[PDB]
Amino acid sequence: PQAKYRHDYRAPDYQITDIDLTFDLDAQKTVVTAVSQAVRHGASDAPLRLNGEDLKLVSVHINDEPWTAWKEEEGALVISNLPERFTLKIINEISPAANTALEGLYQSGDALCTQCEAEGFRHITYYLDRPDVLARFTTKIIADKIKYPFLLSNGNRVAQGELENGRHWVQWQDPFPKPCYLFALVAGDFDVLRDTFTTRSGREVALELYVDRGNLDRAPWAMTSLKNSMKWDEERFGLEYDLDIYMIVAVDFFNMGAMENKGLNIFNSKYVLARTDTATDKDYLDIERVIGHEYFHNWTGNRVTCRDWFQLSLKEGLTVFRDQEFSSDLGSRAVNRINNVRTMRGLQFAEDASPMAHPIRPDMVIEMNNFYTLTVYEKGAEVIRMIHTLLGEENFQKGMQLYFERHDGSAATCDDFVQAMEDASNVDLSHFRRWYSQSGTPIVTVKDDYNPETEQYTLTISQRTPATPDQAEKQPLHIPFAIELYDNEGKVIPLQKGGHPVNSVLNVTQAEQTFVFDNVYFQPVPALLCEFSAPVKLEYKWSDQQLTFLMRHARNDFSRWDAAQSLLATYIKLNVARHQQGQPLSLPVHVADAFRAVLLDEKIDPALAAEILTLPSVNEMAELFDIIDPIAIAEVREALTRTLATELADELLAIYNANYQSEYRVEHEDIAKRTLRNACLRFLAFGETHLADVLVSKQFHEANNMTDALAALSAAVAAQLPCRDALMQEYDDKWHQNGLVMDKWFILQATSPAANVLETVRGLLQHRSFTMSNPNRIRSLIGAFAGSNPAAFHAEDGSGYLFLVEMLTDLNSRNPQVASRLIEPLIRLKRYDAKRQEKMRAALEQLKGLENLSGDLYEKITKALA
Ligand SMILES: NCC[C@H](N)C(=O)O
Ligand code: NA
Ligand code: NA
Ligand SMILES: [Zn+2]
Repeated sequence: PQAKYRHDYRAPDYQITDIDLTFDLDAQKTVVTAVSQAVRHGASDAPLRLNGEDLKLVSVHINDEPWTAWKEEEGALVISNLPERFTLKIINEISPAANTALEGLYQSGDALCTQCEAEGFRHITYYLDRPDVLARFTTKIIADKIKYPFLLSNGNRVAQGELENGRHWVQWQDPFPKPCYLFALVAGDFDVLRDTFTTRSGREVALELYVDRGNLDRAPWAMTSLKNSMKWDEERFGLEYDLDIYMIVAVDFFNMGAMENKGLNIFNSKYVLARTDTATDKDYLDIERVIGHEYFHNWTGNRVTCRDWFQLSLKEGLTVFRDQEFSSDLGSRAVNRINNVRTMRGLQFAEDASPMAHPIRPDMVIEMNNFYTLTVYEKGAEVIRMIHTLLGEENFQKGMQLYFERHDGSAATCDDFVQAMEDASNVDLSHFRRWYSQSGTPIVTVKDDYNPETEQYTLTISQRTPATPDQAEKQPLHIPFAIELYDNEGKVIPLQKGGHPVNSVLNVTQAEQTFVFDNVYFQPVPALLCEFSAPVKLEYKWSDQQLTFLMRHARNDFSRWDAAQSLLATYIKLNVARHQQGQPLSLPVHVADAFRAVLLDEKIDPALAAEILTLPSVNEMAELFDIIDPIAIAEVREALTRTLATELADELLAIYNANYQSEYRVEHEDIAKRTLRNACLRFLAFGETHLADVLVSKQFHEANNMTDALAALSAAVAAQLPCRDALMQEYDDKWHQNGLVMDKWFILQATSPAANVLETVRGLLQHRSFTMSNPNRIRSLIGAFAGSNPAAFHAEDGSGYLFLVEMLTDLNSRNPQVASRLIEPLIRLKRYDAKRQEKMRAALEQLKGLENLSGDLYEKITKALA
């Protein structure tokens, strides 16, 4: 498989301006006719090269003339001797039912649907499958009426007919030119929830949400979230929907979460269907986030698209930032920021220190589906958020307006977006552009000094980014470094220098730089990198007391949580080194007191308390260490949880009882009380056994929603309580026929701390609700074991690696995209001790010798073995 390079981008030799598609649909053999109006921009002797994969060509005509000047090659139809303008007509066959990879046109249960991003359209017909080619589509679909009474494609329904033999057809027309990755087609039988939204200028938009028959009762929340998304985009960005219908289809067999096809989003039903007894608060909030994200793509993705795939972050960073601002405006900003930062420090940082590290705008790519990554998305969004921090809201919105003004209707690059922000705001972003082309996480070291004679505080800040596997050369970045200085009463000390106020967002642009502040009338406690104002690691020598003081006084809730994380980091590292020497947990009394203070503070927002009482996950704990000891980390997390359960037992039970709510509401204050209550329950599960067992079975049996029941069932598994098997068996008996609900149970099984967890997980491959043909089930059972049970996955006898090797041997042929999500834990081998490295290397050598090794796995395995 061959690498492609961003520096090789060239404008295409041919454009397509319009395409008329006819699908004669059938699950075994679908016939596709594609009539394209084309224009040659390059030399008369450059042929038209169309991408195509697994297509059976039936005919080629140019202006209606059967064409003899063509040939098929590896992945392409190359057509010569073309005039300057012509109609290309292609007829080809494909086979949806054989498509197990779920790319192109495939079968989802009884429905047919598509996935074309990034490069799936070439699995449907020969085309210029690249996002700088934009064309007006019209799509005519012909199918069996009893099996496919709904026939959907992008845009408006412009024609319909009946035929003999029980067939019918529908034609669709989408007036906006689109690159073909945004093409969609859905055929099948659905219940439809219909509603309307009226934009602020008075366009009425029909909203339609297609779900499997019998599922209409799980649809209103997605519909509500959609209207909330459309309203928010109007109020915050000034953006209205641009068409008359908005369709969403929920399908069960989907690889990528959800997809922004113009006017016809396709969603994994995991991000549509919610009922209070099947879905948790976190499901509700993810449904809202993903409905928003795909809706926000309508502008940042669809009206302005990507010139080439290396520009994926242009739409993803910007749309993730938009879905974050959305969730944050509607819910708790601090809680959102906190969870986004946990993802950054615990999952994205690890990727940026792995063999797959890449800049948010990659330079080289073998399989473009490997690059739907935490880096492109989440670090991409941190990059957009730093532009926001540097510009302020008003300038940022002006940049947005300029970007759409210059680029509405075409494919753009990241550099174009930066340039629009720079021109509209007058803030210079040429050094800042380096965040697009450099990978790895910067490390920012802060030293400080307080001068009592001059009342001056001096920060000496330095940065460097260690080399990564992909780039030997690294340079300083333009790092926005926000600070606050606190006096002894907890009040903010005004930042100033030489009689002039100073912006508290410092511009750290050099390897090393000093900043001096005047009129600092008391020795300050600093809050550093506030609101995680750049995605960097902070190295600063805090005292425990500086941290507990920030916990008590910092102005922003994010800083309070974050001071608590640095407080815990020190003791997490101490206790991991202790675990390696055979020693028990050691924690000073004053740290346990700081969390007691949080439990009993009556003014603190419960949402904030809940987050401070949620320990760093094993993945965030892993980023504290050069070499990861996954067993020590897991046992330490447990023991820390037992220690605080013991020390704070009375406080925990009291706060748990005070936050009891008899009504269930999907409302931010209620969610917050419920999160705090279940964070308490989790500790209680780890205290005295008998009481634990009682609290937990009791919550499980009395819960009136899946949030409270799952938190119980989950604490029973984690703490291996006596009632565990009985509760687990009840959930199976009640929920087995429901895949989305069972996913939560597979997750608990996969991440259990029980000694025989691998054995159970292997037995679950045979379970009535598991199947290898469904990505959601594969991820819930196998991916959760490999990626979320690191203690068991990295068992010393290497049984975890062998297991993943068997599964990936199946998946490499069945569904390479899912194979490639699942291999990720094995490609981190260099973070582990020599003996685990050697087995992981052996497992990767084994996969490397597979017969038809997919490009997706090939790219990752060779970077890992390098
Ligand atoms: N655009 C690809 C699909 C992905 N889940 C997204 O919404 O960005
Ligand atoms: Na808010
Ligand atoms: Na100092
Ligand atoms: Zn997206």
